[PDB]
Amino acid sequence: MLSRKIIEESDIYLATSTRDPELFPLVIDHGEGVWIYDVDGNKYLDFTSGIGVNNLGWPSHPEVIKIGIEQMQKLAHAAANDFYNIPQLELAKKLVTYSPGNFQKKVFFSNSGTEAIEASIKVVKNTGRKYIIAFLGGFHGRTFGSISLTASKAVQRSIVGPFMPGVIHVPYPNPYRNPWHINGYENPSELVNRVIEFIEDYIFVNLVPPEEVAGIFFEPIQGEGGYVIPPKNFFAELQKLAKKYGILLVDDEVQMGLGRTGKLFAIENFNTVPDVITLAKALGGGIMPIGATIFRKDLDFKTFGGNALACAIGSKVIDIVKDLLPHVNEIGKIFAEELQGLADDVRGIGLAWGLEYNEKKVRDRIIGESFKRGLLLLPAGRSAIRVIPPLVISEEEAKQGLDILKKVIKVV
Amino acid sequence: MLSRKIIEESDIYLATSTRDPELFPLVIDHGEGVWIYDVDGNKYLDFTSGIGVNNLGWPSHPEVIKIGIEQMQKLAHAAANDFYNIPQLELAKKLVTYSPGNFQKKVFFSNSGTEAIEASIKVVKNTGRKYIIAFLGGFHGRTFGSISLTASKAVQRSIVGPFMPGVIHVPYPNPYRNPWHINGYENPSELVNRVIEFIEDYIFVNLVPPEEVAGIFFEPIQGEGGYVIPPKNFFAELQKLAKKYGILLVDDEVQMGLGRTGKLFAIENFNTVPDVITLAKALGGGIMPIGATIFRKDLDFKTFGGNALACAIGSKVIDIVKDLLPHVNEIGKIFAEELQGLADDVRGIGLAWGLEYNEKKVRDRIIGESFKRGLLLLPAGRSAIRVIPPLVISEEEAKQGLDILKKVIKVV
Amino acid sequence: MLSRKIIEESDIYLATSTRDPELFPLVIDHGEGVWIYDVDGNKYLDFTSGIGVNNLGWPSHPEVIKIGIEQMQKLAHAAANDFYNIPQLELAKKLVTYSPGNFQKKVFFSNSGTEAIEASIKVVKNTGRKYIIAFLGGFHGRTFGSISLTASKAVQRSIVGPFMPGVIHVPYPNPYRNPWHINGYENPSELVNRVIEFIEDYIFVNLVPPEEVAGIFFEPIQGEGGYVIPPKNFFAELQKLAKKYGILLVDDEVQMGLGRTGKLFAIENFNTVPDVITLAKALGGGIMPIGATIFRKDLDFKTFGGNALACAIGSKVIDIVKDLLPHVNEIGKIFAEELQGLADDVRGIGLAWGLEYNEKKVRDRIIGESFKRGLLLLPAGRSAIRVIPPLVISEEEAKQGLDILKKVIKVV
Amino acid sequence: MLSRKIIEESDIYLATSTRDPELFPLVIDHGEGVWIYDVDGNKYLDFTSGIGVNNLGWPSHPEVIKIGIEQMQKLAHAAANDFYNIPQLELAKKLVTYSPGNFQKKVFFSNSGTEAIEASIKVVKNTGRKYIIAFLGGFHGRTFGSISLTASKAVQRSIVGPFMPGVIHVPYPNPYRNPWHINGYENPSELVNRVIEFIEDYIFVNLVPPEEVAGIFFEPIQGEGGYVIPPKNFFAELQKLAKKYGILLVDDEVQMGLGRTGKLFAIENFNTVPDVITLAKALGGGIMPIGATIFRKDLDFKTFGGNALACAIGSKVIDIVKDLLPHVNEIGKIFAEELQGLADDVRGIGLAWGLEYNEKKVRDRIIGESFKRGLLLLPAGRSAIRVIPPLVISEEEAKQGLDILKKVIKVV
Ligand SMILES: *Cc1c(COP(=O)(O)O)cnc(C)c1O
Ligand SMILES: *Cc1c(COP(=O)(O)O)cnc(C)c1O
Ligand SMILES: *Cc1c(COP(=O)(O)O)cnc(C)c1O
Ligand SMILES: *Cc1c(COP(=O)(O)O)cnc(C)c1O
Repeated sequence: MLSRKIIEESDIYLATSTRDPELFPLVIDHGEGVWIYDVDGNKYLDFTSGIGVNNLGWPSHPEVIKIGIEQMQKLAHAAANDFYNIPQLELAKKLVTYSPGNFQKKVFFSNSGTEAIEASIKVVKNTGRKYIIAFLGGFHGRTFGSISLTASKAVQRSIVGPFMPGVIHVPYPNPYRNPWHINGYENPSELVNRVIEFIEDYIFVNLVPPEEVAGIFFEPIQGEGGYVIPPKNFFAELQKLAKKYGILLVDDEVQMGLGRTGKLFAIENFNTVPDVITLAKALGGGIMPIGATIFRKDLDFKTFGGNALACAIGSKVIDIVKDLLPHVNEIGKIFAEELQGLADDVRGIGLAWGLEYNEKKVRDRIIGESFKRGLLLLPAGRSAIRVIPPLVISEEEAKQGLDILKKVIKVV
Repeated sequence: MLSRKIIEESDIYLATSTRDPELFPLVIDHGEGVWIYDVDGNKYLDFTSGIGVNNLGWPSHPEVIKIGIEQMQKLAHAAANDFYNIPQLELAKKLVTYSPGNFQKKVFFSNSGTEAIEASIKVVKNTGRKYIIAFLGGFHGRTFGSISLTASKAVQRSIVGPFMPGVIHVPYPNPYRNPWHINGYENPSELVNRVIEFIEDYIFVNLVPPEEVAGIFFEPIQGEGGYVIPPKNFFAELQKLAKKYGILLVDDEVQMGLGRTGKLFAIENFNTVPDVITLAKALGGGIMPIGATIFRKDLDFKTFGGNALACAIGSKVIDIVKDLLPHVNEIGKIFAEELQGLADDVRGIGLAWGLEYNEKKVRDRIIGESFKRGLLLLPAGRSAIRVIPPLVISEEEAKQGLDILKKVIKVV
Repeated sequence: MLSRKIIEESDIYLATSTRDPELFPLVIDHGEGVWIYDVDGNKYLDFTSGIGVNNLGWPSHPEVIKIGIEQMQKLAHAAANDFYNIPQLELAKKLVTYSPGNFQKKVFFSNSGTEAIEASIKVVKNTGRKYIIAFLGGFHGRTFGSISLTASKAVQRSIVGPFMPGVIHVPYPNPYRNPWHINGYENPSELVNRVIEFIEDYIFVNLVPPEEVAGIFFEPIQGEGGYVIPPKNFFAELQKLAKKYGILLVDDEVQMGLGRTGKLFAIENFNTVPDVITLAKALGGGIMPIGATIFRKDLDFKTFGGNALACAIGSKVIDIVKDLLPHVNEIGKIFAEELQGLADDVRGIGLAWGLEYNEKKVRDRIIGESFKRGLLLLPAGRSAIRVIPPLVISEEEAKQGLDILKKVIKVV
Repeated sequence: MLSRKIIEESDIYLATSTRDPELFPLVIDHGEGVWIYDVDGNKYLDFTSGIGVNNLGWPSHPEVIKIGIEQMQKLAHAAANDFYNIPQLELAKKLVTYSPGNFQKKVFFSNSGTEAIEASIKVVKNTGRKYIIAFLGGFHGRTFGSISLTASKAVQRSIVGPFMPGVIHVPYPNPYRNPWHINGYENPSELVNRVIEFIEDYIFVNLVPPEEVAGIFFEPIQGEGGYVIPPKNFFAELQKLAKKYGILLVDDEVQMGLGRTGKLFAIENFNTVPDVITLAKALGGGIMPIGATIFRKDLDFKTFGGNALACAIGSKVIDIVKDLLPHVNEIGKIFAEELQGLADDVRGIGLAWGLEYNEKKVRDRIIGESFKRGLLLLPAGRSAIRVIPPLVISEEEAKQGLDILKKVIKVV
């Protein structure tokens, strides 16, 4: 029972950071593929992917580990961009070239998704405009700038506010639950129109001149919000509104990017080209933190190290993800078929799935009982569960996990 | 001439980020010890230490690389603290135990120095107080919260402001150049008194109730500001003022900590125990980014991964630094002796040295000509140079660098 | 043609301040009762009441003028509250005693409605809470604090923002036009529920902890917004939500108070007792500016003159208004009967009437042609007209104005 | 003893608003010339002028009262500028014509000094610049925008902050007490240089780009700060700095303007032409509140009433003040001669005098004992007394007051 002792001692020295309700503690020793092992030898099937960090497995993909060990002994990661280096150049080229839009783009590297978002804030404000529009339910980070854009759980913004002024939050086109009580699955256009109208006919009329809005920040699919997928043409309509006033569109792909939805960039599913994109988590292959902010060249700006290790890893990650897309979409069909009817709302694309329950207590029990069966799941939104297995998962491993989930749901 | 081509192509894809004046470009291939090698085979002696990131050499210390390669294959770095793990527990124990003060402390891990500072802002505001005092010339990071505390170069805060309200900046006790034109070396007490008076008799009288000031942020020695060392009893006096009103003291050791000044924590040189401390850069051994925010337990608060790789590395870093302190102070005497009279102001402690020139152009030339001789140096403040060789540097390597610097200064 | 010359010369020396579209210029010489006379001898029937300032006629009521001339020669108006004086005491007593709620209250005097609102902001924040909720379409003043709460026309908040942080705007229960496209006249409960739900299930869930919301600011009937009257039980429901979290209710009666709606305080029509109330405009009888902020005694706080002239006038105003209420409601029935079917939406209570047209151009023409007939009207909202004759208007004078309005509407 | 009863009852209904220490209560019935009479028949010689409001006597000047009674019966004061009217045109002409600078200017009317300052904030920000510099010890109003610029007593900014971001406060050139401990009377140039240096070499270097500073706000002589008169060439040097970066100079004359210092505009004593000027208090003749914001025409911008009563009064006030300047400067010599040696620092110009005592308790006693002798005085700064008799005071009345003050100072 090494775990209990480690947990107790750790709780003494570490700052408090738990969910509500809090999940069962896990003292991990190591990982392999889609499996995690605690210090007591217990095995766990991972359906969390570390929320993106481990899209390619644990501790990472074999080819990525190989790259890391080699590069680390040459030039590591100073989280700085001063030192020109081949790895940095190669990853930059891939990120600008494979991202949506065939216009010239540039990339700014950072150490995390929140830093990538902080950089995006600077980019959109470089225009001279002062206001930013974001969405209720959205999550973009915890640093002061990023948390000003975040609006997931009120408690997360407690005590230390107020936050950055000039940020306005509006309803997201959540097809299952929204302020208009519209069924976004049956009437997608109606929901999209109400959301666009709220911005254009109210926010832009009563509160802020649209010409002073620097940009609109959004997740192509809300992660922390509960894996909420908006109507297919929502971003096309949002862009129409934005273009009308010269407002920039910032696509936060920190959690949905790099293969999660079966596309290199989740926004591709919505056939929309954003002005700025943020990446992180999976970009580092599960080995290390690295963030990236891709943006139209015409928006460019005006430490002492070289981030070679992180970039070398990211470069390999991009190649593996691209090679895996067909597999991701194939395995995704299994989740689509097997998850049907397992929740009050079952929504997903690629390997990005969400299960929402009208009963929060039921949601908590499903996660709790699943953990007791050796299946790792994470909550999302108010009463949903995110089902996000590593992109490298096999059909066989997927069914092992789904069988456990189905059995748990049947008894809870 | 592989370098030129890499530089050109990289400038096309990467966001603009250069100094003023901009330093000579460097396309690094790999490093070993205190030496750096570019893609064209050119060798460089490093007197920058990556501003802390590479305190233990390039790409890092052999023992740290060993730890990294091993741990990376077990459980890497998710930049999250959810996953309990032995490495995390061990580093946490070292950071709370070896930091100043024998009272109970806790530690919150992050991915960088700016994130560590963002966390410290939340910690001091958890009290309910709204104002923060920082120092002119100080540098604490670039994210929205941290940059609100930063006041190094005005251009760095251009375009995208205003910033976080409630932050007040006051003069730092810079012994060489200050608003009072006091020679802080001859009259340290006078300078300290003027600085304390400015806060207590003006800021606290005219602008903000001291009882509403959450904390005072400071660097024990200003880094970006030009390696400005304040009078020895400055922090003792600052703490007296703070205790009087229940104001917290936040010691930013991101650049001066972990051995740079011959002490594990630079504040030790000032015999003062802070309430909160931030660490980063060197903590990750030059292999990866990791930040830490240490604070009194009574200030504690109320993702899904395990930062084992970064913590395992940090744990080893702490042991190596502690073992190296005697060496650092010994080599420091060489710099103290050899740097005398080489600038209009020569100031330093341990291996933290600053050379300030009344003539900025002269400062720029010294750095430029040194680069042409194969010696890497970084500017600081308005017209100073920071001389910060890796802590693992030998007497022989130190003299090679000092000989070059002396020769350059003599001809410029 | 003295007018044209005065207008031209005045436009040279005065700062630009015009509506869009701009109304016809008026160079007033004097007034009497409900009639205004320009410098060229042209007579105008006033249906604007100076938006409250002249509720009792022009230049004011005879009894008020008498009081003013007498008091002015004793102790005038220093816009200060330092000097104790009988007039101040008497008005204070009337304001605390006749305002809703039988609990102990206090009053803070100021010089305008925007200053009264600025004072209310301080009052609600004295609690220690940092957030404020206000309504889209609302208007509370133009000074920095008040304009942060205002959200009438975006252009009014242009250029000089961002504004006070921590202010969140939500939809008002406008029965004619709202984000839900609900007909608030046919389904009032549905609209009220959607508005309350937006705050409780979205704002309080995603954005801000309700326990940190200092207060909710609202107009009992939106003035600048277009004389928008919410469902009768809206404030009762709003108060239920507020009480649940200890949030204060601030009732801005600067435009709707003092008899306009047939009640001393417009909120009386909604059977709700607020925590704070702001008054201005009519309070000064049309003779001078004076604002008042009435609030529960338990919220009290912790220059060198005496506002006797303004208070003496206000005291008389209160008595005249109370005596006139029966008359106001009687004349109101005439407007109710005669205005029916004259606009796409006809809404009103007492002598507070609004006429909204789906066609903005039609709205502008009605106001313009009316001015050419000698009837003064003001626009409101996006395409509405406010019809607010002085409370002292006779049935005969009312019909003269209504006949003109009807004829204009019939030809436009 | 009618007073005591009025005070008790008034304290029950009125919001708390007292000084620290609090002055003796005064229940004023009426006034005449420079004399005030309470409800119990007690007579008081006024050396406060209501801090400007009553520069022309109590309740006001006979000629002003005449104008007021007449105009009030024609068109009063709606605190609005919509209604063109002769009085408004005439006052506007006088304010633009007689203010410093022969370039084209415009004027925006408001209801108070704080509103005039709020308007000035909008004017300087209309440029697009976001930062504002103000001075420690300064006072510009209590509304949210104005209080953000104010920095007199910290307690005044307690509880309800933080305030408007982008406002930076720097030391004022106070010749008696400043952060540099410079004797500004013996070494004025030294003090001016230190103040200019603080802004140019520190604020503009470390904190904010000067090109982003909209304006510098200042009082030509700090009022609440203690009637602090800066060196004669301070504003000339301040303007040189401002012109260098296109920064605007805002001169707040709300307390020092309109004859107080022997000049129509106090800045005239410093031979400097500002870009924006604010006026209030005395402008209304002691009869009513009216504010004015005068500014260069090239800075112009892009309710329903006519402020005729207030403007008619202001127009007369301007003529009387201009006629009285010779008298003010003459009587001023008496105060200069008679006040010498009566305090630790005696400073003044025209009829604007300040007496500072190193002993605060002594300062409080002088004011208290003076009140007991029937002489009204107000405190200022930390331990000073402002001596500001009405501009209409006779030599005989001045000596009566000075004799009392001298006797009190001799026994305290
Ligand atoms: C997780 C997440 C972030 C935060 O990324 P970090 O590396 O933890 O700072 C930002 N945006 C989105 C959409 C996320 O899911
Ligand atoms: C470099 C530095 C920071 C920034 O650390 P990052 O890891 O680059 O975010 C913060 N504070 C100080 C004192 C620094 O020197
Ligand atoms: C007009 C108005 C104000 C502004 O009053 P002022 O005296 O012009 O400052 C504030 N609130 C409401 C509801 C108003 O109608
Ligand atoms: C008194 C004063 C103000 C405030 O004027 P109000 O009419 O009370 O708002 C502003 N500035 C200065 C310099 C003052 O002395």
